[PDB]
Formats: sequence, structure tokens, C-alpha cells
Amino acid sequence: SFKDLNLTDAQKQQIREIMKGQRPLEERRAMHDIIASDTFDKVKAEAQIAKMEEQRKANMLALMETQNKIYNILTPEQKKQFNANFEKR
Amino acid sequence: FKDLNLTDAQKQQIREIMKGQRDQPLEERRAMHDIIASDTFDKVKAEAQIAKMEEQRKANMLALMETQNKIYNILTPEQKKQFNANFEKR
Ligand SMILES: [Cl-]
Ligand SMILES: [Cl-]
Ligand SMILES: [Zn+2]
Ligand SMILES: [Zn+2]
Ligand SMILES: [Zn+2]
Ligand SMILES: [Zn+2]
Ligand SMILES: [Zn+2]
Ligand SMILES: [Zn+2]
Ligand SMILES: [Zn+2]
Ligand SMILES: [Zn+2]
Ligand SMILES: [Zn+2]
Ligand SMILES: [Zn+2]
Ligand SMILES: [Zn+2]
Ligand SMILES: [Zn+2]
Repeated sequence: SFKDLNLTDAQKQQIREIMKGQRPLEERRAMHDIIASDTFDKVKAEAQIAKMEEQRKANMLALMETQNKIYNILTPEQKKQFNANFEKR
Repeated sequence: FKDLNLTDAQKQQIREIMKGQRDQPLEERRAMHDIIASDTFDKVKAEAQIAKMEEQRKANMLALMETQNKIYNILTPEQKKQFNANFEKR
């Protein structure tokens, strides 16, 4: 139901406004090099984990802004279903 | 069990490894709920929730990769190859 909230036509348009507002392979190659090795190089692993911190930040920002904007187009009835869904995931 | 012709005892060692680094309750994503379910979006608080989440992401990626590296190193040369091939497709 994470998307089943009885959206009105206006809300469906609004979500599309919104996602126009907010619209990892070299990384997995680097994880592979750390996994496929006869030892575990913790220092190298930490540097790999960190390397795309900024792209991850911008990505999570966009998604949280998106979800907050969608939340705010919802009626009270719909907000409670969204929140109850949030609690169970 | 991914068609690697894992032997029976490779199957068991893998279980000891999985539960071994399982000796790691994670965080409180209640914070993130409160950012999303707010009249206004607070970018600075959202950035702080993200940076806090980086710390648990680091801990869980370190665990996952170390666990996978241990598994890799109980494999034969030919199994390593099919493990590497299978890694490419996921
Ligand atoms: Cl890869
Ligand atoms: Cl929550
Ligand atoms: Zn209609
Ligand atoms: Zn590329
Ligand atoms: Zn690879
Ligand atoms: Zn590589
Ligand atoms: Zn070596
Ligand atoms: Zn460290
Ligand atoms: Zn950093
Ligand atoms: Zn930054
Ligand atoms: Zn914005
Ligand atoms: Zn809260
Ligand atoms: Zn603030
Ligand atoms: Zn260790």
C-alpha cells in the first residue's frame, strides 16, 4: 500500500509536478575488488564506502524532499495511512 | 546456494560465517519519519539525518563485504570463478 492511498486526480497531477522537481556501477566494481581478494583490506573498504558520499547525499536529499512534498498534498485520512505504512516498514 | 557446486561442508562453513559477523537494534529512523511528515521540509535537519545514517551504512557495508570476502576464500579456484561471474549479474 506504500503507494495505495486513494489518490485524487489533482494529487496524481501534483505528484507529477513533484517528481519533475526531483528526477552505482563503478562502485559495485570497487566492492567486487575488495571482496575477491585473499585478505580483507578494511582501510580500502572504508575508502570505497566513502567515495560516493556526496552523490549519495544529493540522492537521499531529493528523495526525502520528494516524500515530504507528497506527504503534504495528502488529506488527514491519507496522512494517517501513509504514517501507519511508514511504521510497518 | 547459487549453482556454485558448493559442497555440503562449504554449505555449513558459510552458515558459521554469516552468523559470525552477525554479532554486530540498528538505528532510529523515527528521525526520518519526522522529517518527511512535517509541514515544511528542513534541508539542514535532513542533511543531518543522512550523515547519521552514513555511519550505520558504513557498519553494514563493512560487515557485508567482510562476510562475502570470507565466503570467497573458502571456495576453490573454479568456484571463485563462478562466484565472480555470478557477482556480475546482480
Ligand atoms: Cl562488479
Ligand atoms: Cl518510524
Ligand atoms: Zn480521473
Ligand atoms: Zn561510468
Ligand atoms: Zn565485478
Ligand atoms: Zn574492478
Ligand atoms: Zn595474497
Ligand atoms: Zn575503521
Ligand atoms: Zn566524507
Ligand atoms: Zn557534504
Ligand atoms: Zn528544492
Ligand atoms: Zn519521531
Ligand atoms: Zn531547521
Ligand atoms: Zn573481522
